[PDB]
Amino acid sequence: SNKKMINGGTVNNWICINFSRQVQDNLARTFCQELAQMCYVSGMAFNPEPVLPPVSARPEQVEKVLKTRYHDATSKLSQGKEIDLLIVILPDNNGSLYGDLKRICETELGIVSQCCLTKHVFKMSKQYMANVALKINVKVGGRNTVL
Repeated sequence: SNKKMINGGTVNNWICINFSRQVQDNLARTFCQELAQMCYVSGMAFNPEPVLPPVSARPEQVEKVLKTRYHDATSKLSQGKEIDLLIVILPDNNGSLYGDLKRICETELGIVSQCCLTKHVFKMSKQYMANVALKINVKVGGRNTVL
């Protein structure tokens, strides 16, 4: 058997930031739509729409774009609600960006993040999406089976 969800978590509010120059806005949107669908049919509560549309940004601006987008999205929520997930599209070879982004999200914004490399975003394979959904589920407090 493959791993599956036991308890699906909840992602009611999420956003996407893209850092790859090969990824146009509608590809980021489509990728996130398909990932959201996979998360839902696997057993999560997962909003099919993000709080804000995807934004594309330069890696060098990572701190500022994360903080600005976090603030803008959070401000759009009903009072007291918080962002559950940031989906980040990253260049395949991104140097210090991955580590910088995880530090900022974990220790400054306090938001769960799921990174997805450009090469996988183009393909949107079922198996890839299923694995990412499993990872998101654990990060937001869900529980998966073990092999």
